[PDB]
Amino acid sequence: MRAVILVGGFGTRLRPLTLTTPKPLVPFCNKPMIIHQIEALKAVGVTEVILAVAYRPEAMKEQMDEWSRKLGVSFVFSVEEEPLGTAGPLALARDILMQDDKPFFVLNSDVTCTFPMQELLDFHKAHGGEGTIMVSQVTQWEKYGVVVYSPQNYQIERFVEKPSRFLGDRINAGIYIFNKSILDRIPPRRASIEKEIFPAMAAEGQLYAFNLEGFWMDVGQPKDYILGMTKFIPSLVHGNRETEAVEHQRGGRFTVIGASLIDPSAKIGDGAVIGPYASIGANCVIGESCRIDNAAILENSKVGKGTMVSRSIVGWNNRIGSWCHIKDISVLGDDVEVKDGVILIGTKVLPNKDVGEHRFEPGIIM
Amino acid sequence: MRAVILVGGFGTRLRPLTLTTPKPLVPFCNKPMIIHQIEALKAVGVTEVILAVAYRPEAMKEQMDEWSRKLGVSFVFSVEEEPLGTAGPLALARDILMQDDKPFFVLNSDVTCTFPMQELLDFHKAHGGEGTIMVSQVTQWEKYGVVVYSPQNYQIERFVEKPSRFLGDRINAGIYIFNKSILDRIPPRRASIEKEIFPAMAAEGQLYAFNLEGFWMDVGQPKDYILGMTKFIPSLVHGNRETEAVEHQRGGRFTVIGASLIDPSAKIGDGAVIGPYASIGANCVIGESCRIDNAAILENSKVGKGTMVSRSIVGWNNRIGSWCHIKDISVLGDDVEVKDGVILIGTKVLPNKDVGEHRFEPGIIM
Ligand SMILES: Nc1nc2c(ncn2[C@@H]2O[C@H](COP(=O)(O)OP(=O)(O)OP(=O)(O)O)[C@@H](O)[C@H]2O)c(=O)[nH]1
Ligand SMILES: Nc1nc2c(ncn2[C@@H]2O[C@H](COP(=O)(O)OP(=O)(O)OP(=O)(O)O)[C@@H](O)[C@H]2O)c(=O)[nH]1
Ligand SMILES: [Mg+2]
Ligand SMILES: [Mg+2]
Repeated sequence: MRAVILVGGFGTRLRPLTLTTPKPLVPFCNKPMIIHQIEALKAVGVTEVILAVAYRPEAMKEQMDEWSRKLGVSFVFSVEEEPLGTAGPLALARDILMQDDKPFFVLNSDVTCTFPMQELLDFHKAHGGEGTIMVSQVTQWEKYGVVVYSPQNYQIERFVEKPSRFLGDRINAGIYIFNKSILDRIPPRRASIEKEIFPAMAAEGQLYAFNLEGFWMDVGQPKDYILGMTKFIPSLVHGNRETEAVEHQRGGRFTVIGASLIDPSAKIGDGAVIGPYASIGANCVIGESCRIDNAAILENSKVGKGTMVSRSIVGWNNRIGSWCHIKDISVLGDDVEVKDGVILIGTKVLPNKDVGEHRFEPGIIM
Repeated sequence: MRAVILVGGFGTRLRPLTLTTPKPLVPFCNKPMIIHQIEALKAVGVTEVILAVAYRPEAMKEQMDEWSRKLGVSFVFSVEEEPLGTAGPLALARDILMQDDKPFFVLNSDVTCTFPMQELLDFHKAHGGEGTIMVSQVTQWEKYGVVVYSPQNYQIERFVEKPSRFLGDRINAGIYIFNKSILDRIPPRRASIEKEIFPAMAAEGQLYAFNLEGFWMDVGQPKDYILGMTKFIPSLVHGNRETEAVEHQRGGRFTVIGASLIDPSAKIGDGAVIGPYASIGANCVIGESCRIDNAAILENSKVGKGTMVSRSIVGWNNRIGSWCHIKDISVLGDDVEVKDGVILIGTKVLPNKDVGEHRFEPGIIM
């Protein structure tokens, strides 16, 4: 059995970070998102993964996906295309899917969860998609705006965008399983599985919902990125090698106030405070008395002594000043450098910039 | 004789347009900037041009520079590198320059002028650089911040940044001519010609200034892009095939208020008003009653009927609404689509966005 991961898309909401690498390859915790999904699929037993590459065709996806050497998994990489929407890549890859009898998985590269994939053995009871429209309970379904009306029969009546009445709380979770006959329904053109194929499947009564018991988060926005990190790190602390601690003696003496993820190659200064649900990338350097409250530090980033970055993301090769505060939901680009004493309250800095001025209001640094 | 054009750099000031293509390849009027410079160099008699390619090593610069088939000129493309500053590429290309007796040109991909290149035959009077630090008279030298003190002996005393006293009005013009011995001075590392090599040359007394009689503009910024286009189009109106008109009967019946540049393949509405110093790209479609006041329309961009874009730049594959107003200095990305009735007053929109809200103040749309 094989899977198909939608690895295209421009990453508009995660723009300051996706101007350098595609959205699937943006490191979540200490690994790319697609790597988490591929690890889950391999744990299931899927050996073949089909990547629908539109953004950065060969510059980034093919080169950086050397993980095929690891993980004992192989990627087809034969869905190179122009932008064909969410559903078009399946129409393009109908040939490589071979239209075999065995169903196939479909995933978005932006969803994080416990990945309960027992929907393979389960939900085979006469479904066009074996519980394909997997749904998660969110109390904020107004702003999410994609509500799935799943009854006890699991037959999807309709899809409602921003419904006024309390039709339901379940929302789409971005994980699907399809019988290959769906390849006949999808036309060879730009289309959206969410707004074209799925309403038709719901009308025909071949669309079935799957309830998600565990946590779920679509980490495709910086705020959702931070909150998904908070939800996810506690699950992964015992999974990996990264008292109230996860990595408490990596460099000198520093304090951890809960779950975190510090790479073995990262250097942490003396008296630093790596706070709860914080990620430190490889080869990263952290100053003496830094405070990484809820921040993600990516790759070869350097943070000076006394800096406090909280609920914020910093790019791959930053050089943060000494006594800075990067607060709120602030995202830094690939090679941003911040001078000492600069305060960034939820400001997004584009790659290859130098910041030397305080910004106390949310905004964008060109 | 051979030239070296510094085609690297991240294009930070032209960021909304340089997130898709490198700064040299950003179309100025109806051609890339580097193409204007290469045409001037070919008019000189220069056959070899060496491009210092750092940004987009092979994705854009090598593929898009198919102009080598045209123009009767050849480019070396042997300076692929990591970011080495403004002076380092010369050290890297020392080997391909062969250290021959003949001098060589140096140019930036951000400058537009009449290109007086008679500085080859002139200024040979015992100069390390034959009038290498070419200077132009600008009354706004304070904000430009690079003032060159050129006396009647043309020996550069010093370089002053934001001078309080009126030392001089001449500023750097970005065109240089060096004897190959300078390759010994430049170290094989990241350096800047403007802030490392040039002060040393001025102190040594081997730096000579060349005055620029004609117009000049560093068009690396959208405001400077628009103003330099205004300065430049009157020079090029008679040069190319694009009463008080330049292209007055291309599509239907429309009015031209002055100099402009309308590509032969562009269809220009019916009753539209293509204003003074306006550029319309190839395959572009213009609505019935548009007002292209001082705007540049790039490539396959479509503009609806009644839209008024003034002193603004639209991207390559835009789809502008019908009754919009894109005023002030506004820059649109590669694939921005604007809904009908939207007003953008000097707002920079990143590529692959959809604009549906009025923005009456300068800002950035992520
Ligand atoms: N292959 C491919 N996948 C896509 C495309 N557009 C979206 N996707 C997938 O859809 C999921 C989420 O969409 P993204 O493109 O990441 O998010 P976005 O950039 O805000 O754009 P949309 O969600 O499409 O409005 C991700 O799995 C994407 O990989 C596309 O044009 N081609
Ligand atoms: N090869 C190369 N050329 C550069 C580099 N940086 C600047 N240049 C050249 O210097 C000129 C103007 O600089 P740009 O980089 O375009 O402008 P910018 O992006 O605002 O950055 P700076 O002017 O360098 O501060 C252009 O000719 C560039 O090609 C570089 O790192 N490598
Ligand atoms: Mg998403
Ligand atoms: Mg410039």
